[PDB]
Amino acid sequence: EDMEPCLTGTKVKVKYGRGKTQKIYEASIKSTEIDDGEVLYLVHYYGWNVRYDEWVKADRIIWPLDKGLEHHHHHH
Repeated sequence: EDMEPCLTGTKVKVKYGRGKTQKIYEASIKSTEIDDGEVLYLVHYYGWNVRYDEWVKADRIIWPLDKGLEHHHHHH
């Protein structure tokens, strides 16, 4: 029993900056929700905290879209 999750399989680039905790990570989308008017994503850091993960807004995400992006044989 399943349902289609919120755009899973998509690895994106995520920024998160607060104080010293400023990184730009590669993460996979787990789920997406609308939390108080805005859409927040629950992203899964690839190589980091694998249980709780983190919530970031669309603003802090770099979506795969051609900005001069490679599409030959990594992810066509």
